[PDB]
Amino acid sequence: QSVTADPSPPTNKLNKYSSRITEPKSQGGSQAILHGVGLSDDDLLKPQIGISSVWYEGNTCNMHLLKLSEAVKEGVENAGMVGFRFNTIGVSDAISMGTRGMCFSLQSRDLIADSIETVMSAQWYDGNISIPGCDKNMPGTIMAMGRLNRPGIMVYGGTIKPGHFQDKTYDIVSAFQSYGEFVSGSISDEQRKTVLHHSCPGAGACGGMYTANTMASAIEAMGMSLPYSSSIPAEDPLKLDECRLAGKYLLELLKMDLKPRDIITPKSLRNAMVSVMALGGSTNAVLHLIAIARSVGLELTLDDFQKVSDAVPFLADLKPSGKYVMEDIHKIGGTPAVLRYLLELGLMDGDCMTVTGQTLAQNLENVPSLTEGQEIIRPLSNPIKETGHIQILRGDLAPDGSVAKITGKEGLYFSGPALVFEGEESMLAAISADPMSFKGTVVVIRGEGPKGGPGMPEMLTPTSAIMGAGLGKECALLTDGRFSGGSHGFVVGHICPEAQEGGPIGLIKNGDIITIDIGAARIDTQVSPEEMNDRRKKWTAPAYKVNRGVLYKYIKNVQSASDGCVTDE
Ligand code: FES
Ligand SMILES: [Mg+2]
Repeated sequence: QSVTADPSPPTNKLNKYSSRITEPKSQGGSQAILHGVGLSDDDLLKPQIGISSVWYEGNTCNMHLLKLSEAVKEGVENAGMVGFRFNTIGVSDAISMGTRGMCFSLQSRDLIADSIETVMSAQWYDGNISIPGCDKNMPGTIMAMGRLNRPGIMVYGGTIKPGHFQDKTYDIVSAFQSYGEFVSGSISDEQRKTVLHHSCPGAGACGGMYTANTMASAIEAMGMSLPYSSSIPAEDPLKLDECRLAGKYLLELLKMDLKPRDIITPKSLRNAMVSVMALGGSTNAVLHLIAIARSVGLELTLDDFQKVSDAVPFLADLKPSGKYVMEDIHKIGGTPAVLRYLLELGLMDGDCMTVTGQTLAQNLENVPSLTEGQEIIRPLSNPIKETGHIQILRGDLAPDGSVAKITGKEGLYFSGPALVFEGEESMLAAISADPMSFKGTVVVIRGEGPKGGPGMPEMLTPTSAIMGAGLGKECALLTDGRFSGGSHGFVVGHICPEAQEGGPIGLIKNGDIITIDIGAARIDTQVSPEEMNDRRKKWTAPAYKVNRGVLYKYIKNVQSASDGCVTDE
């Protein structure tokens, strides 16, 4: 598609956009403001870099990003350019998890994209350096870069370090699990409170291979971050050094005029996907990479993810699936060492251009390989799973697609009577009151999609409640929303069409025999197509849960999960 969104420049000029306001006499107003903010006449000749951080104080993932932003600005000035900082909003999935505040999470990606697009366009900045630090922030910044197509680099804020106390390790997942362990009797209240005080020891994104590190790693593999960006910890002095170098790299991108639509291509999108499959990355990457692909006028379907999943084995022994965390990847050569191995295996396209001004292959020629003896990244001949974790399922109940994380440890089939709930809350009340009624069932939590939720909330409490009741492998879990963790069993999200839109998931009744088949890739119902059609004629959409504000705008704008929940088409 031909993307028309933002202003064109008015060709070896480095100030292609800012010249619109710095050069003409008829933009004297603009120049007056710029003198006011501290620019000399000589400064007006230089390129202007929009430096977009997602700093805020109330989240560990984001509290350090103002300091990083200052270091990016200093490096832009050291590279002979003007650096102009601005800052957008973000939200904390870790804070808002288990609450209605989670309805505002996914849409913050799209709000972030709109924010950066807005400032870059209005202020006529020539290039962008973005400093996201948390889940949704990362793709939001890349989407903005794709829309604008101005030279850009994403500096990942970096991963949090695991907490340590009295020779035990903790992360955010320890803190989530602590409640269930207390209720079951596995730990005391004092041990519970100890976990909370030592789970998050400083700044940076959640530590394992959840969405932040998945997306950071993916975006490095896509060529839109500098080498090591995804693997250097937040509090590591090298992160600050990377910040101070971004300016030098971006200067070179302006000389080359190497733009996001030159770097983000079908092949580099594939490279990103390869990294998700190899590292055991989150199912959320499906939504985010589709959104990134659309931002540059390219197509990316659920089927494309299945093909890359089938082609690429799961190799990384990393949480949540495995043992180690993102800090351990840093110790054995970082993300470049991982990607170097995948390139040597023939799994990636080396000729894709990157933000270094060189190709992926060129970047990876000159990096140390995975440390001899390391046990984190398995060899090709002994993978953790022969294909990727990410599985696309269709069938009667998800005719437009759905996404699941499949380890290989759960078997190929599950069949059981449907147990249907109209939101998360009613599911949690039922399993609390009568846990044994869930045994052998296919649990359906519906009305939690993009429009129905609203906001397509991510839900953790259902899987942990199932685990806490001892029913992990003894029931399946289906939703039009999203789930956070694995149940050691069949857990499917992103079911399309969502129940709010009258998809078959909205027509399921209690007792319907639902059969999940992984080999066939189908979520089927024993109810006849005719009886499902009769139910469809009786069905009417429930009223929207909001009538005003940002979530009502989301309801009006958002596309399906199968289309990456894009809001601007
Ligand atoms: S709440 Fe920020 S990456 Fe988890
Ligand atoms: Mg999340």
